[PDB]
Amino acid sequence: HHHHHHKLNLTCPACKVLFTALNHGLKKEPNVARVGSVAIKICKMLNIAPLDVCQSAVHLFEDDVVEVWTRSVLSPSEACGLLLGSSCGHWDIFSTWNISLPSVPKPPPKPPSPPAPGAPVSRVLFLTDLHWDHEYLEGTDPYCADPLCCRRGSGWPPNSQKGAGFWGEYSKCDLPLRTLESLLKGLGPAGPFEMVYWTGDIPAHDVWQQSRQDQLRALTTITDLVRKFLGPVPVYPAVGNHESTPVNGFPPPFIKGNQSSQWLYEAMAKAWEPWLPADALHTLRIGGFYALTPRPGLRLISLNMNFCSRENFWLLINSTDPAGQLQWLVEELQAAENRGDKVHIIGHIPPGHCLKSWSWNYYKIIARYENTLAGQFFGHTHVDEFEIFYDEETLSRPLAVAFLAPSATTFINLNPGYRVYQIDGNYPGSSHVVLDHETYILNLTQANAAGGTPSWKRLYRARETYGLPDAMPASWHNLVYRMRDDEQLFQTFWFLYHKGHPPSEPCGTPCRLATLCAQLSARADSPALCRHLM
Ligand SMILES: *[C@@H]1O[C@H](CO[C@@H]2O[C@@H](C)[C@@H](O)[C@@H](O)[C@@H]2O)[C@@H](O[C@@H]2O[C@H](CO)[C@@H](O[C@@H]3O[C@H](CO[C@H]4O[C@H](CO)[C@@H](O)[C@H](O)[C@@H]4O)[C@@H](O)[C@H](O[C@H]4O[C@H](CO)[C@@H](O)[C@H](O)[C@@H]4O)[C@@H]3O)[C@H](O)[C@H]2NC(C)=O)[C@H](O)[C@H]1NC(C)=O
Ligand SMILES: *[C@@H]1O[C@H](CO[C@@H]2O[C@@H](C)[C@@H](O)[C@@H](O)[C@@H]2O)[C@@H](O[C@@H]2O[C@H](CO)[C@@H](O[C@@H]3O[C@H](CO)[C@@H](O)[C@H](O)[C@@H]3O)[C@H](O)[C@H]2NC(C)=O)[C@H](O)[C@H]1NC(C)=O
Ligand SMILES: *[C@@H]1O[C@H](CO[C@@H]2O[C@@H](C)[C@@H](O)[C@@H](O)[C@@H]2O)[C@@H](O[C@@H]2O[C@H](CO)[C@@H](O)[C@H](O)[C@H]2NC(C)=O)[C@H](O)[C@H]1NC(C)=O
Ligand SMILES: *[C@@H]1O[C@H](CO[C@@H]2O[C@@H](C)[C@@H](O)[C@@H](O)[C@@H]2O)[C@@H](O[C@@H]2O[C@H](CO)[C@@H](O)[C@H](O)[C@H]2NC(C)=O)[C@H](O)[C@H]1NC(C)=O
Ligand SMILES: *[C@@H]1O[C@H](CO)[C@@H](O[C@@H]2O[C@H](CO)[C@@H](O)[C@H](O)[C@H]2NC(C)=O)[C@H](O)[C@H]1NC(C)=O
Ligand SMILES: [Zn+2]
Ligand SMILES: [Zn+2]
Ligand SMILES: [Zn+2]
Repeated sequence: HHHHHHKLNLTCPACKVLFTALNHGLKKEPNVARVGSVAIKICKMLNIAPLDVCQSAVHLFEDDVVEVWTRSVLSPSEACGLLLGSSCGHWDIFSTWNISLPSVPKPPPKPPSPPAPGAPVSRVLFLTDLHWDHEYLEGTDPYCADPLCCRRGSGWPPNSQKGAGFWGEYSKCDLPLRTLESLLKGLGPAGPFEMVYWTGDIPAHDVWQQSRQDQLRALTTITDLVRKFLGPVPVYPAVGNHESTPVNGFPPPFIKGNQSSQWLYEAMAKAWEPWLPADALHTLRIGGFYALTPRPGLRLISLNMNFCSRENFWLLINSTDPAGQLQWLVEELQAAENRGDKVHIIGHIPPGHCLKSWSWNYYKIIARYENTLAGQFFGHTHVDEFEIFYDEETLSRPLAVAFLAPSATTFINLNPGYRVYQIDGNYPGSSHVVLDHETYILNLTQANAAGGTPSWKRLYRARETYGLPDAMPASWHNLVYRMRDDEQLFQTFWFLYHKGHPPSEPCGTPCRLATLCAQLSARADSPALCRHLM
């Protein structure tokens, strides 16, 4: 219904035909091998790390990345839409998207009330980033050329240098199974616990040679070891980013067949059946997230933060609220608000590391349900730190805080560690909020020492060391700016940051202001949050 006397519509289908031809030529197996076998020769041409890795890294990524480009950019409706305009398609890739909040008016912000005298306190264990390395070996080179050392294939160290420790090593290494058994055995004094939050990243960083059997092997092995030492204590876990292979590869639910992540989510639903109820397992299989009620007046929500990860290449195809998760979260929160319940959110990748649009909608959801939210717990960063949320309009009022627990693994150059949270206990009228938290470590210098002992000691208690009236958002907000001025205090945070094993290089003024900026930045791509630091 368009009027012309010079236009040739020969260019619109010529585009569609031509890209449609590419895809058919890329799927051909004899062509895929051509794109792999050349890659080995290219890693020498681009001055890349050991080529032996390249012969493996590019192999696993190829089939999945290609499919994503054919389904995203080289999709006829997508590419031709970029060149010729709305006439021959639409360019949807990484388009901005929003979420709709319910029509329910937002209640006035009510600060939680301090716990009454004689109010019980519950202890919550927090395991994150275990990263079991089946191929960990003692005495092997910790400074190999591969991305991951201390394992079979990294060879032995030269000049009679000191090999890898028996319990781990300060380097780009992961943990042997024994060191995780030691962690779970020494939970006597740190307990008792009412429940455990377990935010994934079970398999090691040997991403280049991870079959699906090795990923399910790590799943059931550790899930069996954890259930063994926690007994009747329920463990509520979340999906990490090393759980699938290839790493970070989590195709949303709309993708079907062998290439979907059904192989993973359905194996989880079997390993985690003793912990999760029926309705929770349903959504677990589909998209790897779920919600449940661990105790009266509290709602637990486990998000699959892979559907926000830059590293998840499958999100090109459609990066709008993958799996409908944010829409589902809003429904869960809003329902809780009506019930008068509070909510705990657990995930792997902190919201500050997500895609800009995803993170901005999460940030606005938190603010809307500030009164309903009682805790946010995440991991991934392998480090002890936090992220403060502010009001969407002015970015001046702290209204929620997310705790990024440090990792059980040594990757990279850290002490093993775990984290126990003290929360307002199980009783009607409880705020369910975090009251304080404790961090335990395994000083490797001691354990690996001759005749050493594997003793898990408490590194510190949160309020005690930082002198905090409470674990509310306003107290961490104050702490950050306190460290902006007090150098000794920051060096304490810096020391605990790395679980008590700081780097050799001192952290100067530009390194400090950057690290504090991270604590205020729960919204990705938002420099205004650090206007007061620099
Ligand atoms: C890219 O993905 C976007 C994300 O949506 C997901 O992506 C696709 C691939 C599917 O996997 C889909 O299941 C995912 O949710 C996508 O934008 C989103 O599109 C969906 C629909 O495709 C919108 O979801 C909701 O649709 C329902 C329809 O009724 C449901 O009920 C029936 C009967 O029980 C069931 O059989 C189904 O579950 C049906 O889905 C709407 O009812 C719902 O309304 C919401 O909003 C109103 C506001 O008036 C609220 O009051 C309600 O409580 C609901 O919360 C949704 O419309 C979804 O809204 C939409 N996203 C946004 C942000 O709007 C996009 O289309 C994809 N793009 C491309 C090019 O493929
Ligand atoms: C320029 O040409 C393209 C290509 O379409 C084809 O090319 C012409 C030379 C003629 O031979 C056409 O008969 C022929 O379709 C046009 O794109 C095409 O648009 C139509 C509708 O806009 C698409 O058809 C739809 O198909 C669905 C599913 O069957 C139906 O439900 C719809 O009712 C509708 O029929 C067609 O798929 C699409 N072609 C491709 C390859 O995607 C384009 O519209 C044309 N330019 C103008 C200005 O008309
Ligand atoms: C996504 O949201 C942005 C901004 O948030 C919305 O708009 C604010 C102005 C305010 O009304 C908030 O409560 C909303 O949640 C949208 O910004 C719109 O931008 C258009 C043009 O881009 C502009 O003309 C309007 O001022 C804004 N609002 C409306 C209703 O159009 C943005 O359009 C939304 N969509 C996307 C894809 O980003
Ligand atoms: C389902 O897929 C797996 C994986 O193989 C394919 O190629 C991988 C490199 C991956 O990137 C995806 O493109 C594909 O799914 C198949 O298992 C592989 O093949 C055998 C299994 O017996 C084994 O030697 C390989 O190591 C497996 N690879 C991995 C990464 O686990 C499996 O056979 C496929 N299922 C069906 C029915 O074909
Ligand atoms: C971890 O253990 C090592 C070894 O026992 C401790 O290192 C000692 O620390 C102080 C100096 O800071 C002195 O006792 C010695 O000079 C250090 N010895 C060595 C070999 O480094 C270390 O302090 C412990 N750290 C923690 C957090 O437990
Ligand atoms: Zn005319
Ligand atoms: Zn990790
Ligand atoms: Zn991670």
